[PDB]
Amino acid sequence: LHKEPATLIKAIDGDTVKLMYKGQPMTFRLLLVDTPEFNEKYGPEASAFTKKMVENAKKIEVEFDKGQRTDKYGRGLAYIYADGKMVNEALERQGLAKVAYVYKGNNTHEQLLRKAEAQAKKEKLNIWS
Ligand SMILES: Cc1cn([C@H]2C[C@H](OP(=O)(O)O)[C@@H](COP(=O)(O)O)O2)c(=O)[nH]c1=O
Ligand SMILES: [Ca+2]
Repeated sequence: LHKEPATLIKAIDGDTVKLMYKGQPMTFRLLLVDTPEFNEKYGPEASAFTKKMVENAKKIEVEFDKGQRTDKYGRGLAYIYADGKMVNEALERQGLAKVAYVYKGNNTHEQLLRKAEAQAKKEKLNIWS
């Protein structure tokens, strides 16, 4: 997989962000994770966490997997990096997402993310508290 440039347009919630990619605005949905909706427990904390990560980043990059690059809603599906750190993994390591929506052929980082979720669960963090 490879990283490609993008710039932030707007934070949305824990697992979606509006980015400019190849010069076009698109909403990205983070692969392999599910954050609570803003209206649910830990929703506001997830949204805040992702917002801080992406707003503070000097460099945002998008990494598509081997499969589908847009979902049925027209959202890009990617792993998102902020100054080299993967947002998807950071959410899992903090207990602010669950690994989910693991579809065959778009699951390159599944085991990296499950390892982070295991460590969050051992620490009883946030969702696992
Ligand atoms: C993460 C992801 C979601 N989706 C679709 C599945 C779910 O469809 P349904 O809307 O029919 O439940 C929806 C969940 O995204 P959200 O968690 O953002 O609601 O997005 C994909 O198709 N591929 C993906 O990789
Ligand atoms: Ca969600």
